[PDB]
Amino acid sequence: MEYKVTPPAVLREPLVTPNKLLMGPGPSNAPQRVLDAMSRPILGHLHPETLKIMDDIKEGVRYLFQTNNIATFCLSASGHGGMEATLCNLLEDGDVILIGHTGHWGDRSADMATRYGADVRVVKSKVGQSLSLDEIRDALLIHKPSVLFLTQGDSSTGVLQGLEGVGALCHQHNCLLIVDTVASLGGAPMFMDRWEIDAMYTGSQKVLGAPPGITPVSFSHRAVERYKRRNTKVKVYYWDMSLVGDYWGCFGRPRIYHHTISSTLLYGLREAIAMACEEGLPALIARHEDCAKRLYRGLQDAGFELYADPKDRLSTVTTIKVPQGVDWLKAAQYAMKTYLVEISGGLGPTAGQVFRIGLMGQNATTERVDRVLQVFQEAVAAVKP
Amino acid sequence: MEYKVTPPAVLREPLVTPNKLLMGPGPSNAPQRVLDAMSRPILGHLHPETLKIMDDIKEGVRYLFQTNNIATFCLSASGHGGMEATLCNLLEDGDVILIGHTGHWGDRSADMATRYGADVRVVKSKVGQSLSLDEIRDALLIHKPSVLFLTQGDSSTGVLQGLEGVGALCHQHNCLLIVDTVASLGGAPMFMDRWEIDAMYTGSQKVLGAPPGITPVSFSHRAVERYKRRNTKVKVYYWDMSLVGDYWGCFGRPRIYHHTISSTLLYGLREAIAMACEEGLPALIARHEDCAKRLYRGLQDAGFELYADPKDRLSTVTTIKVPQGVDWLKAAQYAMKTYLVEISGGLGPTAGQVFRIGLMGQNATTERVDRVLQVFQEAVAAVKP
Repeated sequence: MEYKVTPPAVLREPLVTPNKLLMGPGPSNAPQRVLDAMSRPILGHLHPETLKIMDDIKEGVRYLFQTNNIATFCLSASGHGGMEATLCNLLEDGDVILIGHTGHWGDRSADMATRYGADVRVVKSKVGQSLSLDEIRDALLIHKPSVLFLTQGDSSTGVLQGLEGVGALCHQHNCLLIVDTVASLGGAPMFMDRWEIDAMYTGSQKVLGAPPGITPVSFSHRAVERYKRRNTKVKVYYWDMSLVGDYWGCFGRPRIYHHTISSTLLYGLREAIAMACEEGLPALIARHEDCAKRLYRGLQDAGFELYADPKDRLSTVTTIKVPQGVDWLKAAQYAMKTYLVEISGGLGPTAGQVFRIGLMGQNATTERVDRVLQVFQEAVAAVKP
Repeated sequence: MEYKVTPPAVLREPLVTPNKLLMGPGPSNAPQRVLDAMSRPILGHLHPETLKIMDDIKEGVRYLFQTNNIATFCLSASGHGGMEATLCNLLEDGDVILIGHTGHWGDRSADMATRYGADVRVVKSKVGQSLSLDEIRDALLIHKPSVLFLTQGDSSTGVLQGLEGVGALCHQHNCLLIVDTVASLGGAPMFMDRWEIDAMYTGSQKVLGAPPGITPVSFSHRAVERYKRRNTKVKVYYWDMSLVGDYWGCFGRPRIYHHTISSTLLYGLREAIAMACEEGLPALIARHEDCAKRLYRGLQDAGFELYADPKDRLSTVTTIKVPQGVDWLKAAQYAMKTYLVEISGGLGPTAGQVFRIGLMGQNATTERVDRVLQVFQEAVAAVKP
């Protein structure tokens, strides 16, 4: 009995996980409480204690999103999974969707929507700006879409998209509104119900500081109605809102087996959400906004130029122009090798054009703002001609 | 400024996670080494230390699968994600796929394949049995599929499907072979390359005893070639083999951003795989087989009747007929309340018909076999006249 592949020598070595200050746009440093929780024993996916944790997570997501939507749950996937599921459930072949493009996330959503068979339309913001209400209105009228997709915090450009009045306008025109809040939730105001948003998701690893890989999502009654009027089943069983909603106790029905939830990620997310709810939205968002203001003053005093329009900045991800002659990758490497602090480059349209400093969760403190200002300045100075 | 939803009282309570003996068909009890690892700090998804862990995981899955396939990686999803991704990448609209049905997993794969737009054909085994090579050959001849899907260990029926010669037969007929090994890997012989299997996945939470939520997958050259000849984009970016493969360093291209991998699940999976590789496949699979033999002797001496044909038993999941007059749910509840031990009922076609006892990873020991025998016998005796 012969085995051509042998046990890997590499696995005989210890697992190495250096403890870094993650000042990029995510993931952010996990609270010790969330790391401790993830050593708890595994539970069965349909055990009452598991369902209890899921139930408590639902209440916490409803708080953070400011929604009473019964269709509120989490997806067993990273943040892209929120984008996937929201598009997969709410689009059928040939449906017209309008993507409000304020950065990379417009490109990614357009990609997924085309993969799902939709007729994709795009309205693009001015450079470093959000879309105005007029620009959104004009595009809605022209395209007559059934779905509008916006990214509240575009982490590629560091742009915060305003949302007041947008859902109301969508609803005047038989259109659903889907909003990505992965980078923005906790760092900017969000009122899902008040702003008439129909589908929304966030990430676990950004402001929350939970492990990556589980993503809160919510659907309005209008979005559930759209699902009910589908003529064919959604393309992916794994994302089907009715079936995961049932697993999460959302609708009339018995809890049945859909898939095995990761109790580990449930534990970390539950603790992260508990911490956020205890701080409370007003304090949480003020903290991120206030840290961002401190970061701007420090950057601008040092002669750096910010990428986003001043009226349009997202507190949690700050895009800063790469100065004349500096090799951004070399600057990042200097910071990592000398201090174990992460400073990031750009994404999508800003690739190679910017640095991105994230101020999220455990890292949105005056101490950590001052630390990243210090090391960023040193790293840039180290590599500059 | 007005918060209609208030911070949930429930999240002010302690997180509660009882330590149970999970002797159902999964998840299995995590090694302490894997639980400990999941308290490690979060890393960036593209940091060298993260890519190193991913590289080491790849070597370990190549070992456990017995493959040298370059297209070997993990999906950021539970076991169903392996099924989703293998179908999503290898099927285009109208492709004929044959499902070899040996239990529930035949129904679930037929479902996903129809959602993805395939022309789905099914051949069903005899009750409690695997498919014979003749039955497979006859079905291939009738349907002339471009893909055949089999489940090596069907955890609903406790049936091990024989695979010798089927990939070779498929290839004689211009057909790819996809095999689910979520329940069987580590508990039954598997040689992916030797058996000419084109796509295969396993679960993290079964024999391996890692947390649920990340799934090892591999694709042969023939499968990669099928992918390259597609004339349509795969429907889900999140599962796209080329993009996930690039993130995992498979195809000689630059690593780029696809999605944020879960550090935490990597750590747990890495340690679980390291432990399995240390033991080695010969001893690992013999341990599961020997524990199952012990369980069968204990069950049969006690007068219980096994569901699966003696020639077709899967070591890791043992289906036992529910005796006349026993309420299986009540027996399960009795065992949980009295001993914090999990015993499960059926799944899909065996729902309400069987108990299922899992012998997986940390729980495939003589001590735990003896414990589950004691508790099962007591629980059944408790609810029976």
